Amino acid sequence: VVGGLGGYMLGSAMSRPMIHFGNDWEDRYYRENMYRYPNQVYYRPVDQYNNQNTFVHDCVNITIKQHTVTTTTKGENFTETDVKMMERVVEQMCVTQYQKESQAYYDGRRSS
Repeated sequence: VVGGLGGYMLGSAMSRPMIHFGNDWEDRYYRENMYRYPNQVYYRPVDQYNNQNTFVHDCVNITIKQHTVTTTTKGENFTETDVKMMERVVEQMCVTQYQKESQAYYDGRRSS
């Protein structure tokens, strides 16, 4: 019984990028502890938004919202440090989910 998810789907599966955070430790931290974070993101149909940005943001928000709900309360806890890395990983994954969904929904589909 989610409260905040108007039928947001979950993507099929992806891989774990490296995220070049720019701190020497945000990298070393991340590469060690990456096994915690989802290898997936939640989204709505790209076709519903007119623009990538608003949509991919909504994908950051919703993915993390689904975790701070489902994954959390009585499971995991994303500390404030994780929270910042989640936003990094998930945005940089929502742009990938989109490089399928958008272009797949454009190449022989939309026309702008």
